[PDB]
Amino acid sequence: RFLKVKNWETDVVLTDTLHLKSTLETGCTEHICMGSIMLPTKDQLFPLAKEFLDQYYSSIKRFGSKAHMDRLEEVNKEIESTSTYQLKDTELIYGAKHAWRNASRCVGRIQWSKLQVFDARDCTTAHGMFNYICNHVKYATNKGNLRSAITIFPQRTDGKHDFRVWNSQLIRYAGYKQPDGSTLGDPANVQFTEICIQQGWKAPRGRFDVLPLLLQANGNDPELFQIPPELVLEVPIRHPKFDWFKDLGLKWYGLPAVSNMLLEIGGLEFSACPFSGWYMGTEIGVRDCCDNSRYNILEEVAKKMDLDMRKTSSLWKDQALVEINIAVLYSFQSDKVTIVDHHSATESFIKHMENEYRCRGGCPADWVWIVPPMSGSITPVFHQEMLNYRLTPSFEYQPDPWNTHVW
Amino acid sequence: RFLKVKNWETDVVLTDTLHLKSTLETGCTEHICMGSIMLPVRTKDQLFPLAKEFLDQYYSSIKRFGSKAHMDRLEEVNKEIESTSTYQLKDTELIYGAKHAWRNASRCVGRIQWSKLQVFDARDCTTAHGMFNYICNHVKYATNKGNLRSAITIFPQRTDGKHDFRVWNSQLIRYAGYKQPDGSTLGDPANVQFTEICIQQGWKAPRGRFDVLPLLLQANGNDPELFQIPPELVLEVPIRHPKFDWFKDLGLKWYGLPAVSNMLLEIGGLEFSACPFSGWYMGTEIGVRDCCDNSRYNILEEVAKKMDLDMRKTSSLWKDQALVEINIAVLYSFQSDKVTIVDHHSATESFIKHMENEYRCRGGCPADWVWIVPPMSGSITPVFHQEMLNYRLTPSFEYQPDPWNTHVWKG
Ligand code: HEM
Ligand code: HEM
Ligand SMILES: Cc1cc(N)nc(COc2cccc(OCCCN)c2)c1
Ligand SMILES: Cc1cc(N)nc(COc2cccc(OCCCN)c2)c1
Ligand SMILES: C[C@H](O)[C@H](O)[C@H]1CNc2nc(N)[nH]c(=O)c2N1
Ligand SMILES: C[C@H](O)[C@H](O)[C@H]1CNc2nc(N)[nH]c(=O)c2N1
Ligand SMILES: [Zn+2]
Repeated sequence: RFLKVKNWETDVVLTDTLHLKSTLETGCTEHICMGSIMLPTKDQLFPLAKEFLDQYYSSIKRFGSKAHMDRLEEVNKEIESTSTYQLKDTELIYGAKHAWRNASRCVGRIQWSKLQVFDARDCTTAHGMFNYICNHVKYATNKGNLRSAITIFPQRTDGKHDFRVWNSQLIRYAGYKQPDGSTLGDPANVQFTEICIQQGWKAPRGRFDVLPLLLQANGNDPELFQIPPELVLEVPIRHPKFDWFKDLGLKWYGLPAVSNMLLEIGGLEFSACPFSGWYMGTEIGVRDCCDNSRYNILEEVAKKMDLDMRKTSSLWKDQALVEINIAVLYSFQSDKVTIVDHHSATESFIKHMENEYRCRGGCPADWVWIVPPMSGSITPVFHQEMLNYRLTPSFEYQPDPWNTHVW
Repeated sequence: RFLKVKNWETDVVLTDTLHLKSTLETGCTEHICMGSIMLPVRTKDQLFPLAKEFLDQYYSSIKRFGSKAHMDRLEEVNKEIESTSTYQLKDTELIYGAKHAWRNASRCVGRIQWSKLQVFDARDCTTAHGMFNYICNHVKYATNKGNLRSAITIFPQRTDGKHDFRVWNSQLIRYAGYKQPDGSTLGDPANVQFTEICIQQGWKAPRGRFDVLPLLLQANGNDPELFQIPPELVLEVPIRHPKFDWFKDLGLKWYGLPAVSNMLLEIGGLEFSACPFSGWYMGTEIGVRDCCDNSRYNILEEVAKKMDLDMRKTSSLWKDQALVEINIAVLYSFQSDKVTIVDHHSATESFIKHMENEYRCRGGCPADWVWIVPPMSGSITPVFHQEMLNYRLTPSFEYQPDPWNTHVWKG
């Protein structure tokens, strides 16, 4: 019932009790582990509310108090009458920060308690959504000194009036099929780009076209808005020793902002909850730049470096990968845009894990996602056993809207 | 039931049905995933079902399921169990069993090779001296002057758990580690505890940085005995770099033969507690883990120093740069000495082709992502983007307690 995790580099053993509070399921059974799979009424709602409020009143050291009982009563009354309830500001803020705290795939959680929460529950139209989002972008960007933020649109009602941001991240590059057979821009975004074109977007058809936002209010048809170009901070990618690197013409955006997830707090579902922090370098340099299905630049870099590309065993891919990653970090640092390297981020996460075990009795973590996509075992997280389980409040995946929406 | 896995780079989707034959537990439940946890005397009552499951698999593999030969063998084994409480495998069954334990090893990236395994049947062995001779022969055969051949040697099975055959070494070839009074370590820090046992048992330690450890061998539940492997049988590779001439002066070398000796082979309910097996290295096992783990030879600093990298901040990626150079050196050295080695790109590419073949012909391939993905350059190998299913099939290799923790000393 009480589970141990061991770090194999330091011999440190921690005991997890927090997992006994887990509510959602993992995908795994006693016969099969699905650890590497990417995507595995009134009656239900009051239990979920009580569970949340119980944890909230516990957190402010007021469990079993008058105010605790009074709120449980109030929310009970409200669900009985209206079939839903509204969070107090304090509850919403606590809930958002805890969804981040519980995000088992996030290495950056040492930061969880410093999250600026923008309450957009008063929003009613797509134009309002656009206004809130520009404000979030500008606040979070802060001229390169990035601050973590989330903007929370109105909660699901009957599911026919959902707020959604159709974009997967607030800031991303277009992707286009070429008559050439190849792909121009970001190949991950071809489908969404086509939907944008279909909804009317005049596509520039370049390599780094920032996508417009496709916003849906109150379950209405989504509408198009261009983020003011002056609010989208981008960084030209250059290398501190290779003068030719800049001639590749690469750049990336400074603000990582996930917009397609669902925030569940005390049974309530917030289907539009864009959130942002700052990048870990490998996200851009390993994944964005080097994935086969992404910008896929390894061959070009290796050629300019004049590496022996004859045989895999010269490790030319590995050498080119490291240099691309050096260039990403150097370019962000030179332009003074917050970025963390994988060594510093994983060291921080180990400290955070130790804090959470000491202070909460555990930390759900998904090793498959926490370990960086390069140089795994020279980071301390590689040697750290982790237990993965689902706690609420939480961020969840949800179906892409174009499959769900009735026009 | 059907389970689908997706490759996120190629969009290829595979369907697993083989998981339906899984038996042993994973450690996970619907409430917790234990996928990154490293370590998650029978009754005749349990034994016959296990024997029968095995013999049914074996007889199906030779296209004789339900034949007279299959039935007679079931009968013969059943009678042996009720009369002697155990049974003996035929040579053919032992070979099939050992190959399949490798085929079923979900943490092994090298499984494309599973059908090419030389099986040495050491079930007639009775003494520690006998064990030493068997292991020397295995080492010489497998080494084959650098043209490495996979092999396993199988000592007598467990009887009552009081007469176990065991190789106390975790691997047949490993370097000693010595803790100094000032707290520093000479040699391999992973092997300090075991080195101390060897010394205690009477080994004369040369006390250098690369001393090949003696074998400590237990036959039939007796106290283990020390033996030195003839040095001429121990193939080693000096590590040098193709461009950096100062690399050789680090004084590094590694042995060519990776040979695991501390695992337990289960076939048809029988337990082979001494079953050393060997293949050839993937470069990262030496260049990433052995050379660069903080708790191993830990050479990253010295290498980056000699490369004159900016070491004042981690964000220069000096560790990553030195890491690649060290791995280049290991592959270069082995290749130059004509000692079999595979790089992590080649190995993972071959693993994906193997995995796809297994899905098509066998209905699945249990694989542990956490172990399959190499410890450097993860996402530029094809396994990183491959969804995998992890489950336990028998025959299998299993961990077992270290024998120094369980052995009853005779004196
Ligand atoms: C402050 C700096 C932050 C860093 C350095 C960071 C780091 C990361 C990284 C590297 C990942 C894996 C991303 C990938 O490989 O695609 C991740 C996942 C995630 N992070 Fe963060 N994070 C940060 C802030 C945040 C914030 C502010 C939130 C929410 C309030 C958050 C919630 C998540 C979630 C839910 C995931 C998993 C999402 C998914 O499954 O796709 N993180 N984080
Ligand atoms: C032929 C060349 C082979 C290569 C390149 C290879 C590759 C690997 C690698 C890289 C690992 C992970 C090692 C680690 O991180 O400690 C591994 C694990 C393993 N392989 Fe192999 N393998 C080979 C042959 C074999 C053979 C011959 C067997 C047994 C017959 C085998 C069974 C295993 C098992 C059971 C594990 C899990 C080990 C453990 O849990 O400690 N492999 N393989
Ligand atoms: C807030 C934040 C900061 C940061 N440095 N990185 C991230 C990236 O997190 C995500 C969020 C959503 C999706 C994602 O990619 C993989 C999921 C594809 N199905 C990755 C998010
Ligand atoms: C046969 C074989 C070939 C090859 N290339 N690599 C292996 C390594 O497998 C092992 C065996 C024993 C232990 C291990 O990892 C844990 C380290 C504890 N000594 C990993 C085995
Ligand atoms: C199949 C596998 O689950 C998939 O490639 C995962 C592996 N680990 C990851 N880790 C992070 N941080 N981000 C990812 O997108 C992935 N992809
Ligand atoms: C804690 C974690 O399970 C542990 O460090 C694992 C991770 N992946 C590994 N992968 C391989 N091949 N070998 C290992 O020893 C490990 N160690
Ligand atoms: Zn699992």
